[PDB]
Amino acid sequence: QSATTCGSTNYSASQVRAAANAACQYYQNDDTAGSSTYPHTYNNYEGFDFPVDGPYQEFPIKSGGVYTGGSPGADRVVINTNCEYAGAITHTGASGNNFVGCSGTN
Repeated sequence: QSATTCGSTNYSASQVRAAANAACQYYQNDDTAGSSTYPHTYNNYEGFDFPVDGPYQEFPIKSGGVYTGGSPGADRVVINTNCEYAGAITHTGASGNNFVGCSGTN
């Protein structure tokens, strides 16, 4: 969580940290802030994984602040099941449904 640029959509170390500290407070055991599915365990599949442990979960970001639910939501920050930032991925530079890594994430 140190200034991630998701292709074109820039996110301050403040924004990554805000969304993650939020995702953290919500996914642990305090509130069910709207959401159809997010946050929820980023279970199985290849393509992407983070050098940590998990089980990690998704939290889709926005270029304004923490969780709004505007749609689309290509840009998504992903955390660990405590309070640690896993990485930041986005559909920005991807093939529609696919994903790519933001600045720092690889």
